[PDB]
Amino acid sequence: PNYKLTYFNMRGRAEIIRYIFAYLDIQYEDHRIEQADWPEIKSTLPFGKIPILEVDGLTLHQSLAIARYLTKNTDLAGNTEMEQCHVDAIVDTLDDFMSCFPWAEKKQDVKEQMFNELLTYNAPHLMQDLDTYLGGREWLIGNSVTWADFYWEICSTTLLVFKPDLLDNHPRLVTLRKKVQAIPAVANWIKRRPQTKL
Amino acid sequence: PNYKLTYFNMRGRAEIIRYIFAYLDIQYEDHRIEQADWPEIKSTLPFGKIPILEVDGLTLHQSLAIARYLTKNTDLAGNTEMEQCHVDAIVDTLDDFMSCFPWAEKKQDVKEQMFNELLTYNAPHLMQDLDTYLGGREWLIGNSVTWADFYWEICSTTLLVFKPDLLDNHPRLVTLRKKVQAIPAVANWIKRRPQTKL
Ligand SMILES: N[C@@H](CCC(=O)N[C@@H](CS)C(=O)NCC(=O)O)C(=O)O
Ligand SMILES: N[C@@H](CCC(=O)N[C@@H](CS)C(=O)NCC(=O)O)C(=O)O
Ligand SMILES: c1ccc(-c2cc(-c3cc[nH]n3)on2)cc1
Ligand SMILES: c1ccc(-c2cc(-c3cc[nH]n3)on2)cc1
Repeated sequence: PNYKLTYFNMRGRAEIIRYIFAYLDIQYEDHRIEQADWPEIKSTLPFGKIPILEVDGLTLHQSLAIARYLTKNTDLAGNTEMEQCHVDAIVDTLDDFMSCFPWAEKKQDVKEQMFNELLTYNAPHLMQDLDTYLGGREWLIGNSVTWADFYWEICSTTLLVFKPDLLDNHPRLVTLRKKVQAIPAVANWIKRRPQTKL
Repeated sequence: PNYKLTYFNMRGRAEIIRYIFAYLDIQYEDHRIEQADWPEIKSTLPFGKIPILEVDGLTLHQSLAIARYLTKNTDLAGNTEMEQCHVDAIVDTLDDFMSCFPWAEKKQDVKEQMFNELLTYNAPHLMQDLDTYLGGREWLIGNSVTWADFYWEICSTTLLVFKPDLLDNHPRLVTLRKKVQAIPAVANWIKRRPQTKL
């Protein structure tokens, strides 16, 4: 099929889809929009949010819903029904935290204060829960890479921009990130992608 | 398998799971806890949050991850991969909205004001989006019921507690609520479930 991903010039919520496309060696158009053109585009969308993915003229929305669509019946999904459940739960746990940030807040002082709070007060507990959960496994779920591992590397990348010391007490989580980054198709993408703060 | 669902005595985030069990005619234990027992149970949970589902002694977390797990390989999931993407996207859209509400706000005036704001601006906006997305079609996705329709009925039921006229201008969304409620397994459940505000 012919793929067109539309999002802002950011890793943000589209990056998961971009890692999946890279790892699965699928070609697509990486369409990035400027903020000023967002109002026009937004007004033409059923739910007025991005990312969206067009597949042969059919518009799909919701970043995680798209990621599950693309990973279904590939080695990136869980190896069993229950593993699939753990993949989705780790993703959801990560998403629940990232969703707390007021990404679109216009008042800068209120925005950074909110960011500071979540990063200082909430992030360290997620890291603990994640670390303990990882236990002695090589990957978050089962015996091989899943898109939950990709989501972890993506989310932590952004958390580290704001809070570089986040993983100082979590070498096992630092190792997980490196393992994802060392995957040749993901490594190539990380190397090739437009460098953005977020 | 033996299934044990644990959550508060409330519809809340466990309800979608309860609807699915009912529809699929899968027997389970509906374990409802009290406040006083929360700290002890919480400490035992990897991510310290409920609902949790124990399957043959194996713990699963994240309500939507669980819901998707239970609907796997059934007509409730969406019949084809692409329709599954849409079921997932609608669920996510609804969950994104419900998450805006300060459910745990202890200052009654702030809670009243935020709810009213959300129900004055954001809710009417979403309802218009969902209404045009549903169109004159029977169900949200495809031509048979999915857990996205269940989730709409569930989410709207809780919103109707705070804005009883929320759907007065959306007869098509009321009709969808009625179609869901009237599914025999669902009608049965609604009648015998414990009565709670939320
Ligand atoms: N849960 C949704 C969130 C989508 C979302 O809120 N996207 C933001 C950008 S990351 C957006 O469209 N913001 C512009 C706006 O809300 O008008 C998803 O994962 O796709
Ligand atoms: N997104 C998660 C939310 C889990 C969650 O926040 N659970 C709440 C109850 S609705 C909870 O355990 N809060 C009390 C606490 O964290 O101590 C899900 O759908 O399962
Ligand atoms: C999960 C992963 C990433 C993100 C995210 C959202 C944004 C953003 C910035 C301006 N607008 N939106 O940046 N990162 C949100 C959830
Ligand atoms: C979807 C459906 C329902 C809910 C929800 C969460 C709550 C709640 C009340 C006190 N604490 N939490 O009530 N309803 C959230 C998302």
